[PDB]
Amino acid sequence: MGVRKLATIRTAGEITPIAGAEAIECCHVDGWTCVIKKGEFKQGDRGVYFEIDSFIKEDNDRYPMLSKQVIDYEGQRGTRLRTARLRGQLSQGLFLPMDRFPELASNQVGDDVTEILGITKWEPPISTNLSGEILGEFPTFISKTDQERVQNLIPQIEENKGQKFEVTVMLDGSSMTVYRKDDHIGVCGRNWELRETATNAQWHAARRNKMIEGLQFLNRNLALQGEIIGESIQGNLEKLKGQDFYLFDIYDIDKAQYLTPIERQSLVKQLNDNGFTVKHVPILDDLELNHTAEQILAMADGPSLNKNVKREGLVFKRLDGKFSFKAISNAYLEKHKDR
Ligand SMILES: Nc1ncnc2c1ncn2[C@@H]1O[C@H](COP(=O)(O)OP(=O)(O)OP(=O)(O)O)[C@@H](O)[C@H]1O
Ligand SMILES: [Mn+2]
Ligand SMILES: [Mn+2]
Repeated sequence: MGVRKLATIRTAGEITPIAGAEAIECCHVDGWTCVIKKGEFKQGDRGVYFEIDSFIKEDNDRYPMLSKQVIDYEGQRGTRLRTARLRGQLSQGLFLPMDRFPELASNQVGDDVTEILGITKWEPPISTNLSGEILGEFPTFISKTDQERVQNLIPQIEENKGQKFEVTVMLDGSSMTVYRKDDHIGVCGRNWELRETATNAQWHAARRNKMIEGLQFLNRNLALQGEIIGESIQGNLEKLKGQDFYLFDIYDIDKAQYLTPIERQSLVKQLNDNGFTVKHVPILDDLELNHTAEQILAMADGPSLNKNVKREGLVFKRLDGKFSFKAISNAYLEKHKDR
């Protein structure tokens, strides 16, 4: 969805020493924790925070601390920021003081500086198993699947205290959307509506679980959104044989809004009552929110759909369907260096 805010002006939170490493210290930036050089910031200072996945073009003047990690990526020379562990200290992102960015002297706390600093987004490769023939743009009348990170929602998490959330396991696969709009039924990946052919994985998942017939039956303008997971998709964390679709959302095209967890669970039951075989992402107990970002992140480690593997994380969706976010497990990002 759109353009992610990879580089933004943010405020130095609590600064804590790293025992046994005098030259560095730990800086809290929103719900992120970042290793910084001793002295670069005091608590309350502003800086440009670059999130993990930032791709930072080689620059020995501005980004000398990245020199050793410069790779070749999409025909560009630069550095991919990723989760790391230093001295036993979890570190994610880069935080650089404002006087490194004279062109940002008149900007404000909160501003997105991704474009102006020419930062781009690194991402894992698409499973060429799932790059299909493109029929069309992702429909403008359906929301792309997107969840903000809990680390970026400190004030929101505060505000939602007392609110109840559906908790589901975050599956690591590829987003897929199967929808009906009047006389058209279509299957999309994360970014594009796809043509049906013999080798198209998403179309095949949709036929196999009878989800097009399912949409024909409900006779509503609805987009069924879920994760296609399994063999040859993002390394197959779940150790499935073959591939399959797990629903996580239903988007009401005529109303332009997501269905609430309750409405969504009812439709899935009716679908399955009528023989349409739609599986859902694993649903945990509802959570009454009363937590810091750090506590939410602790919860995110745990078993997956396959209980013998550690999950990518958890997705929280408010019972009214209008607020949601993801807590990616930091254990998972430490275990999986291509994440
Ligand atoms: N239980 C779930 N609830 C909602 N989405 C889920 C769930 N399980 C897996 N997903 C997938 O999680 C994705 C959102 O988080 P994810 O980190 O995978 O996004 P991304 O597209 O890699 O974007 P970025 O990493 O740039 O933020 C959705 O696009 C969807 O495909
Ligand atoms: Mn991602
Ligand atoms: Mn994903």
